[PDB]
Amino acid sequence: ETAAAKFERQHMDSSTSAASSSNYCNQMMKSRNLTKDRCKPVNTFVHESLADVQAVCSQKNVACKNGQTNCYQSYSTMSITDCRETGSSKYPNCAYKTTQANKHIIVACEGNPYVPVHFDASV
Ligand SMILES: *CC(=O)NCCNc1cccc2c(S(=O)(=O)O)cccc12
Ligand SMILES: [Cl-]
Ligand SMILES: [Cl-]
Ligand SMILES: [Cl-]
Repeated sequence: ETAAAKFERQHMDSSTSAASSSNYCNQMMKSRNLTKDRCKPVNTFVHESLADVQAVCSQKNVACKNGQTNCYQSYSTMSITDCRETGSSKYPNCAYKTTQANKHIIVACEGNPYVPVHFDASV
């Protein structure tokens, strides 16, 4: 999988404007194949058009939590859903807590074309 495609598969959900129910994370973590060989412990889905997320690579340049300087913060807030494993959860019965919010996203960009390859954080 290319870096751009992996980002898309793990973080884009443009078909809904916001986390539906408390079971959104259980459904999405499984359908995007993030529960396949293990339970991905934390994952954030973004509910905006791909174009709008790709446009962040030309917005505010900031440092990544890792120290690199190819991170960018979205000027505006975006609809996101944080998916986190609950203290109970254990493979292969992955269980997730769903938290819907509107925050600025931070992503790492790379390549040509220059697009998002990593979800750094939200604020
Ligand atoms: C959620 C997501 O953004 N997936 C892409 C795969 N994970 C990933 C890609 C690139 C970097 C990276 C880092 S790093 O610290 O910059 O090296 C850490 C965890 C996951 C990724
Ligand atoms: Cl690609
Ligand atoms: Cl897949
Ligand atoms: Cl994430």
